[PDB]
Amino acid sequence: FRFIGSNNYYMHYKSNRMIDSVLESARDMGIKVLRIWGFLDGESYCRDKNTYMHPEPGVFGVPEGISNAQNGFERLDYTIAKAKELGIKLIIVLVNNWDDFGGMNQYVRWFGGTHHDDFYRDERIKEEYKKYVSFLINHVNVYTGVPYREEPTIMAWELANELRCETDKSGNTLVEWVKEMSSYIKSLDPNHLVAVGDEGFFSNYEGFKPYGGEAEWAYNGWSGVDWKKLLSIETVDFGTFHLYPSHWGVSPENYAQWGAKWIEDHIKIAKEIGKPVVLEEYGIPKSAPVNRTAIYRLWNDLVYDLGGDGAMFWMLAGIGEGSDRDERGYYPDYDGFRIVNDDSPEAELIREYAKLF
Repeated sequence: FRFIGSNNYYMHYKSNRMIDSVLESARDMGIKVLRIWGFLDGESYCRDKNTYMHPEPGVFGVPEGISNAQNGFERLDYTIAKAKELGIKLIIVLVNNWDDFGGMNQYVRWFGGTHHDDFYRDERIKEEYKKYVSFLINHVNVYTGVPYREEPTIMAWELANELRCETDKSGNTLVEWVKEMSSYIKSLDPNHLVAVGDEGFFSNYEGFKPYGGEAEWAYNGWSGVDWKKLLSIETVDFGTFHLYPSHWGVSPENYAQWGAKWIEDHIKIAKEIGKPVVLEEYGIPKSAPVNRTAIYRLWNDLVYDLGGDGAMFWMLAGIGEGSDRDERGYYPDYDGFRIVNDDSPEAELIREYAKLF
């Protein structure tokens, strides 16, 4: 099973019309897998979307006494039930490295810590994360009757979006946390694949250096991620990596070739370990002084020809509503990476590649 996929982060709090638009767009484009957020941590983040999943420790869903709110598990249930109908598989990510939708820092605030990376080390935090993941994995979808643990529309659980641990550049803190949490998830759910959800950084591997000497920090262990060690964990089934040369310090004239080397290096390493590998986010800013579609073509050709298992662009959006609606009625392109099901050369390329994978 090899695929073209995409990402969408608003499938757990937007309306039925907007969720149906994304999933129908995915089906129309041939996109087989969508990677979505399965978290909304913190009372202020929940209140901002009027949608609740984990507003305080041990509170899963809407707090007693709050009326007129959405329950993010109900919205995720709708998304799963619609994906099931439309034939789209989902990867569901269980916490954010970043502060959007609360993330690890929200857990650290609840438990009175003093650094983001306390999320990996404080046993009271680790316990709360497991309590949340167990609630979610066991949740019975109100539209299907099937608990997420048994739902084949979910392709994989992912531990943490773009996890980093800059305070331990040995990589050991993350190896230990990933071992613990991936084994924990396998103990709850022996049916589903588990992956980390990290960006794929290396930690000074002999013979692996960046194209052009740019973004050496992604190759030299600065973020505390040792991708090869994470992929060798028994309870991790496939490798994940992300690709954003414009964020990482690469020059525009080197975006294509830096990304090409990055893909080649990840596929070579995962093939030696013997596990599948997915490029599960990639993006070039719409305004880059290079041909974005031609870079995307290059990168998708490399994944396809080298035997990578999937390539998923960040990100797919559909129709918008209310304050998230642009000049064409779509959810806006806030970050410069949005693709929609239109006549753009990027949309045309994705449709073309979805026919090949």
